[PDB]
Amino acid sequence: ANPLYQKHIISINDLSRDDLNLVLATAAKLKANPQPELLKHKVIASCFFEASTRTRLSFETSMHRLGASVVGFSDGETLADTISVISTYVDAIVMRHPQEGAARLATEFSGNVPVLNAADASNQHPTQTLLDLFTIQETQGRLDNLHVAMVGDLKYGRTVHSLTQALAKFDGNRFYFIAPDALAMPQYILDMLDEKGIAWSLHSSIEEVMAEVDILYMTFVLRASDLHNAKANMKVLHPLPRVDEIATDVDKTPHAWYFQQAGNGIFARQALLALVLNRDLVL
Amino acid sequence: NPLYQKHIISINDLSRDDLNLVLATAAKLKANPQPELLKHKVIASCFFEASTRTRLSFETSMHRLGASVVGFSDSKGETLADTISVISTYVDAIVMRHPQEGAARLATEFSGNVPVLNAADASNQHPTQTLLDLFTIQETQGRLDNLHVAMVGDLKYGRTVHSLTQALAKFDGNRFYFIAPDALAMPQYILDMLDEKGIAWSLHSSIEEVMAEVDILYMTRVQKERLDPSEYANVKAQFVLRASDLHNAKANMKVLHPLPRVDEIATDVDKTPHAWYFQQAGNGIFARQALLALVLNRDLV
Amino acid sequence: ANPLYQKHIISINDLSRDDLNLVLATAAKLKANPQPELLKHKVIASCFFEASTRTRLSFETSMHRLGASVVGFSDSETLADTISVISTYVDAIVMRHPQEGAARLATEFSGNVPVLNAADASNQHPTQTLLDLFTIQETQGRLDNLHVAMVGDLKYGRTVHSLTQALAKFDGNRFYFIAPDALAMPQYILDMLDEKGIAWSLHSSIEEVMAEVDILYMTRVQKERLDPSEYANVKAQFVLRASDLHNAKANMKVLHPLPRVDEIATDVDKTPHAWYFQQAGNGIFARQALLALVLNRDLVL
Repeated sequence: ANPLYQKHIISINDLSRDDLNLVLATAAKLKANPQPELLKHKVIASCFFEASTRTRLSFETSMHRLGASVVGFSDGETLADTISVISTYVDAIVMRHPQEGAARLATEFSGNVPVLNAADASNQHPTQTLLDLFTIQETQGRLDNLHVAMVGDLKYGRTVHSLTQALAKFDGNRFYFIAPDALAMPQYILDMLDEKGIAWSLHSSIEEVMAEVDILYMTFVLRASDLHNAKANMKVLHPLPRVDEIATDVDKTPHAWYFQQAGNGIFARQALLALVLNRDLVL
Repeated sequence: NPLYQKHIISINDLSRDDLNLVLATAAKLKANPQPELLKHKVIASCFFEASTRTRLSFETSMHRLGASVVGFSDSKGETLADTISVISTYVDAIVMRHPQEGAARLATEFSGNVPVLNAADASNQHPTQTLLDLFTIQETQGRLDNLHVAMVGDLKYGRTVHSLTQALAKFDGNRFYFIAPDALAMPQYILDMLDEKGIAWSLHSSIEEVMAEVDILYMTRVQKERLDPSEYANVKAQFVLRASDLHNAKANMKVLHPLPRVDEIATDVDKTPHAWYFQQAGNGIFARQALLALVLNRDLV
Repeated sequence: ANPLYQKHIISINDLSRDDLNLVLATAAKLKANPQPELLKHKVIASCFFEASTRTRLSFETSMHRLGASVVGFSDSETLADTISVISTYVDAIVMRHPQEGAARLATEFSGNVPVLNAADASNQHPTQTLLDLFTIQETQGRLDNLHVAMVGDLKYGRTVHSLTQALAKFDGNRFYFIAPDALAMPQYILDMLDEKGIAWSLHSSIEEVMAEVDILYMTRVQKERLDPSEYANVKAQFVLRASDLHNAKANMKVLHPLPRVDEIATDVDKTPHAWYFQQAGNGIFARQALLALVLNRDLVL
């Protein structure tokens, strides 16, 4: 069947791998052959209770690229009543809310209208994880047997958490965690990896791993000089926004891939909307 | 149609025939959507006063008819007349909600052939709110005649009750039940209008008195700032609807509420078959669609 | 294949006389024969870092009139990164930013995505100059050999600067600068005009030029920009009344970039010379023409 048809996407953990591969294949096919009229008569609510211009513009561009119309707001009465009302207007609800659990709460009152969570919180940012994995698969050719380093604040970086857990669903990956000692990756994730035969290590500098990595996911400030011995296929990724952790001289190098990654956000979210609102895989 | 390029500023600008046409068009668009009726139209959603509820509903109506939307959600030597003079050269219709009463009517004076639709939901003129109320009543009851309709809450300042009672009074055989604190009773001119047309009505102090007789239960809030705290403590639990209160309700009965609600309807009502306020809000889509369709498209489908 | 394709439009001075004539002919062609699906499947970003309901509504209506989709914000991370990201989503960026360099800077990071400036900076309001030029050409039949008076604050009115510079690219225009001495047209513009042997003169009242002018371009005088000792130099001579038009030529048109305050009395509005609202409306076709030329290589209509 189509396993995502009219399913809620509130958390990345609600997706089996089979689901992940399906979303990725649809993302790639829509990237190759766009379906600008697939959702021609659908209306989608873009409800950003908490403002986030980048993510809203990406989501809404995805909607328009699929031919859907958009109503919405950025920034009283209970959230449940707001959702109970809106779900009578629209065909899907894309929502970002400052409170964790708000998206699931909306699913309790949205009826048959799917909710897609665009939050950045701990629970999930499923479309961000999907666009990360999609960028990795596009640039490396696969999601198995990869070398992935994660740099920066790994205790509060929720996208490294989700991305590590999703990558652990594929075989033969090796992880390198480079962070100050005060902000190490949580043990529950390291234990998740330990229980599988997945190899991981800690490092205090990127120079230790620079020659072996296929993906460098940023959150020490990275300069172009540091990339002297990188693999030709190596890509620097970043969920964005960045401040200083990537210096601007990285931008002109071939390894800089954070903006292309953001651009792939369009095809991840197009794939999610298409799969959730379209029965038939006429993609 | 009789409404082509008509302004919709007040429900009173509509004859009984105009009103029947709007309601019939709403029913037709709910049953058989016309998603490209307004394909090449551009509509301005001008919310000088913010209202997420109404804007999302109105803009959804616009998109369900295939129209494009430009607009603003809130807010120099700029003037309302000049602003309308400019905007009416861009777009094919102007949907506007403005904090001053009379502003939409004033705008029709500078819009030329561009129709203006008043998007207010609660002041002295909220035509699309009354239209969606009437549409919900007719859809769930089969008619707008010979009905038992109860109005509950602050009936002195609940203006949607004022509009709804006046609209229902244009039909035959309706009977009204007014449940309010004595300081918040229906305006005298409306009761006099009901007597002047020979419409039967009665006053009551609680929902228990009438629950078994009513086909429509239209709820309103009672704000504490309307009353002495004395009276409010004394009377507050008296105008709150809970599931328990519906034990002897007629099977056909529907609970309506213009929304938003606070406490005046407990959440245990949502789960009963009589809760219909969200469906009412949803019918707002088709009332507003019907207005846009009749105002911007000449020939009927 | 057209010369503006995928070009950034940041300043009016980036366009030759021939370019302007092409843009204006395109605007006229789109006004006469609408192309509602010319930009179908295009997605355009409307980025108003600084609010401007006027210009935003005009620009976005243009986008929708050509069939484009619109994503954006009206506001009130670095700009380069913001553009680097957004230019991966959309096919063009329409931009208004309070800082003078922001639109050029964005062009450095937008890749192949064209940037169109919607600012009101010094030389950074190209679509305002384009709609001015288009309105002048439409009502007078030409952009050559005109008598053009500019009234009001010519020192800080940046759109009179743009317009004077653009008309100076045509032959035989004659200029009338009517302003307080403290707010006179800047010397560098007069020097540019002297260098192209273009004739201009200063005058103290609208009545002096009324009988000769084809265009009366009005702006407001904000007396705050003056010394109190100069308040008396701003009396009635920079405000147009209907009475003032007794000896005006039949073809004369009164223009104004808007908003207006008192410098054009409302009794001018019903006269045939009032043309500021039609001008604002022509903004649609100037902006449509720019978007069409920038986003479509082969423009067949």
